[PDB]
Amino acid sequence: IDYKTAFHLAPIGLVLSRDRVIEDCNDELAAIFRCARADLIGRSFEVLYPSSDEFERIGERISPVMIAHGSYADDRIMKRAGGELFWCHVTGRALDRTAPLAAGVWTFEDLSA
Amino acid sequence: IDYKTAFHLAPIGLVLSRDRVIEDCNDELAAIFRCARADLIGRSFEVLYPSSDEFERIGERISPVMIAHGSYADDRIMKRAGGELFWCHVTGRALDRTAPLAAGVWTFEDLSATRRVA
Ligand code: NA
Ligand code: NA
Repeated sequence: IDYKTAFHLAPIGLVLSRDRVIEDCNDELAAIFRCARADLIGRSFEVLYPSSDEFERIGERISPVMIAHGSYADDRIMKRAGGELFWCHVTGRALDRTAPLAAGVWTFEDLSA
Repeated sequence: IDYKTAFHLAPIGLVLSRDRVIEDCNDELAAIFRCARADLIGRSFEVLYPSSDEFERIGERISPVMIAHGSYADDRIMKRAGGELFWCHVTGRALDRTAPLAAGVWTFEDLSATRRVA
């Protein structure tokens, strides 16, 4: 199993992000959000939140923690395509902690499942 | 970020496994188990369980669930280098569900830290 196959086979949603936009993701991510990978490539994380306000609020919660610690994890309500709300465990590591919401690796796991 | 860097910088422990042996892993995995990556490469998952019996018991629990569903997730107690026992959330996907404990991708996350609710 090479790194590409690992990324795509992974049992959790994985994202390579830059500036809160999904640059690459796996099928597990697509599945959690009830869409296709193609729906998510080049898409702002905003669309996965219950609202734009939530996307803003949680971004402001992420930044200081990521800067201070170099990693981030939380649980939050997120929104599937079609509107269904669900609890989701999310973890993140920024490429540079002082640029917390820039390039990074992000994980998503459905907690209702 | 290429796929190699994603693997190595991931915020959770990642493992590329074959027959319950760790073929590759990231630094987060090493950190969780309080050792070096070099300590884990070519290492049986067995050493990370509280005991051989646990390794065997959990293997038997993984198998039918992985075979039936093509994925696996649980929480269990694992063992750090030095013997400290801790709770760990683990997920796995086998390359072939009918060979559930052969080649696969596995994740590990330490549940010791208080969960942040955003
Ligand atoms: Na980002
Ligand atoms: Na294996």
